[PDB]
Amino acid sequence: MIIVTPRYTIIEDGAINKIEEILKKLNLKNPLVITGKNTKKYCRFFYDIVYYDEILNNLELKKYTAYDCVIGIGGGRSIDTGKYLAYKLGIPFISVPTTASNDGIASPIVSIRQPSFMVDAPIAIIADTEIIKKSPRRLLSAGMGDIVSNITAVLDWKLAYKEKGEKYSESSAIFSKTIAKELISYVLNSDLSEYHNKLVKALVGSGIAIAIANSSRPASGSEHLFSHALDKLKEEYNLNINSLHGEQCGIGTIMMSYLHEKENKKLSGLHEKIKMSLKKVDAPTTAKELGFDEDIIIEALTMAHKIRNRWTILRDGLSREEARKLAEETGVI
Amino acid sequence: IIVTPRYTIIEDGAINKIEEILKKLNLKNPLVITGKNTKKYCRFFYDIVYYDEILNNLKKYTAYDCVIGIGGGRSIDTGKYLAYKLGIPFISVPTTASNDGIASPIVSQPSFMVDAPIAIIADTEIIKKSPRRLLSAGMGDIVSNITAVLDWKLAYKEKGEKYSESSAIFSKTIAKELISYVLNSDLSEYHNKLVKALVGSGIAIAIANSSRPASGSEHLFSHALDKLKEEYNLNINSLHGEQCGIGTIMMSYLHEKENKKLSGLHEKIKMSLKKVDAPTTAKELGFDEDIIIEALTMAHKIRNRWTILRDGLSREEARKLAEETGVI
Ligand SMILES: [Mg+2]
Ligand SMILES: [Mg+2]
Ligand SMILES: [Zn+2]
Ligand SMILES: [Zn+2]
Repeated sequence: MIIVTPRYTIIEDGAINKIEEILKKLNLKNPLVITGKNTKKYCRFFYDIVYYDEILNNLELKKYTAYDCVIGIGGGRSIDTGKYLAYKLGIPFISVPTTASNDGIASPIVSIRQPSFMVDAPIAIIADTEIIKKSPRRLLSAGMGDIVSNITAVLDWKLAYKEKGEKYSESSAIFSKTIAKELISYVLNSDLSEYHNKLVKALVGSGIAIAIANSSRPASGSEHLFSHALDKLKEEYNLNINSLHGEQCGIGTIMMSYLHEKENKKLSGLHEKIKMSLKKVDAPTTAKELGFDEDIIIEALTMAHKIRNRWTILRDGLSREEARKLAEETGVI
Repeated sequence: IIVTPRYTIIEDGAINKIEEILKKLNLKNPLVITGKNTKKYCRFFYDIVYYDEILNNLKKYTAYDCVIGIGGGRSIDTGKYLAYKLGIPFISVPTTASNDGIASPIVSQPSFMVDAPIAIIADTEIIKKSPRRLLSAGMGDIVSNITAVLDWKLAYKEKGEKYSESSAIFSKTIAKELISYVLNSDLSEYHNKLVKALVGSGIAIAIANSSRPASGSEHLFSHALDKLKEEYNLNINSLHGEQCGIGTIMMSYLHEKENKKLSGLHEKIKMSLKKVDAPTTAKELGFDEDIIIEALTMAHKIRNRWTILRDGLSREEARKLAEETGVI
């Protein structure tokens, strides 16, 4: 085991004011800040600020030598780009999310050049829930899709263990699955007044599970494959759909869950529960809401397995009619 | 705010990676706290101080940027304490695996919470060679997560204490896997799995910001025993894990009574302790039966922490439990 986790995690109103404090604790003196256009107001303690596009337009090294860490502030592009650059410079990364739409906040995954790959987990995570609470509702709702997908990811991971002898950690699996279960239970039973707070905790916890298992397995399975497949097709058919990753994964979760349910009667009804919790926080549950033609969903399901060399309930592949059947049995079309 | 380790290593040869890790953390001048037996592993230029020099008696330490604790539990705990005092990071390098102080943010009475070690470097080649007794006693520290978790739930339910189901389950599952391993294998990898378990259990504490997932009524029972050793001036050399394992057998029984769902649990725990040659009875432990009984009776008062013991155990109830469970 060689495991990298965060050193400091903060999740509270006002958190953004503690960046200084944390840098001091970590004995970090000169951070490079990676951020975006409309987050410059949260950056007013620092001096070296770079926008993520500068980096993304040339992903290649000896002009950053003076910096001892990187601080990513803002949305997902900001955090992912900052994480990437820290990895490249071999220095620690500090995650300061202003949104909470996915688990890149705390995870050691970089999703700049899909496929994703594994780097070090951020050394600190500073999640100001006063700021995150005011992020676009749509991004918060999409966070739900990212969390519920731990369920199918864990089911796929067990399946891969059983059927293919893949490395599996029961205690990471259960942690990741339970994080999502608690979040689902909260959205189904509360007034949702603390959702943002609990979403962030879930996203973060889910990040830790990944670090702890040294794999994205506890957080990503066939539902994510389905999502990547959708993305390919948006590009390949030049669609203009503004669809978010977590929205897509949530819907992938509904469906993949149903495939598991067929094989494992003990899980029957799980997909309806996931469906419910997504509805309850305003997250899409069908292609129409998501914005797609039915044929794209079907095609995406049929080509999900090929996306990555990762065993899942999809197995050797779905047929176009198994696909349709699933999508319609499932309410997605 | 949650403080966890940054780097955790569990492998054969791990001790050789101390420099590699210090460099990754940009630390340059560690003070090493250790014991006489463990100098053999202190193959480096760093200043070395023995834990008793500290325990018998601030500005001699200003030039150090971290503390590295190498050895047994006194070493790790004394090193953790001093790091906290100097406001510098602590690196845990255990040579034995008798308890979860290896990776926890706990200093130990009453124990208190500091930062979790910034790194944990557990060399399983070294740990494999530790005295059998100490490894067996690790089992007692792990199985006690089961009752700790049960007490936590209970306190949540009955007293609306702050509870994290995902932390609870993580801790409980760690112990379940370790129990399952010792009941079903040849134990050839026990030391390896015990260490992973002790470390995981440490992370659970850091993550919940509480010892709850790792420590409950069974630890109360242990602390009570300890008080009585001191208070009666007994010369018993009984280890913390050994005491907690026995506490776990008994406390699990209390939970079983109330929850038929848990039927058989205490015998499972007893079995797993037997399987690694850990004590399950007072006589193996070293004690008179009255000490056990008195310790049960006064366990709840030890700290303000609701458990299955609730308001307290009566002397008859205590005896009855201790004998129903084979401990006396
Ligand atoms: Mg996920
Ligand atoms: Mg324990
Ligand atoms: Zn995702
Ligand atoms: Zn303990």
